[PDB]
Amino acid sequence: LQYPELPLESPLIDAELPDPRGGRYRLSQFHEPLLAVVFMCNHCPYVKGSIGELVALAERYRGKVAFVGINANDYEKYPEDAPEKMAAFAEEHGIFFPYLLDETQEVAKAYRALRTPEVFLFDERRLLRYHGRVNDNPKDPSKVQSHDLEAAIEALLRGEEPPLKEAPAIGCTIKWRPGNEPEVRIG
Repeated sequence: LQYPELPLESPLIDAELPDPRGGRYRLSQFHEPLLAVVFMCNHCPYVKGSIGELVALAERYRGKVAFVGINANDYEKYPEDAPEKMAAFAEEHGIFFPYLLDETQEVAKAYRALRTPEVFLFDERRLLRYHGRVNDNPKDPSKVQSHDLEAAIEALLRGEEPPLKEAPAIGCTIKWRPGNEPEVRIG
């Protein structure tokens, strides 16, 4: 067994990373009741088609759910995902929350993340309650039939358990640096 996904109820894995727009942020510094950590990037059409919703959710849940975006992509191979581009992407889509660069890709590895966008939602005790897709059709809002992340957040706000059926991330694979490709083994 190699690179298994982070199981539910697992504690938040802390990280301190820089935002290309300025400053550094620690995942544990956010004290809102809920915390949504989203591995993303700029180039991926799945992120492009769902970022509007992600930002809208962050806006609606200000003070209730803290959002943090993390780009761990190899920007030498994917120039559109470069730090300068991240700042421009944040401005273009109104990403008011922190959008962090994971240069070494170690945070993505620690979370055993595989795609963009991939969300990890934590509760008040900072234990993993929902892991997976933003919705069932990230690349095309017009074709979405399920808003998985919104449903999970609303469930948690009501003290309910999010949907039992796992809804894994839907999106482009994270762009690993040469030699950083996770050797996933089911057993």
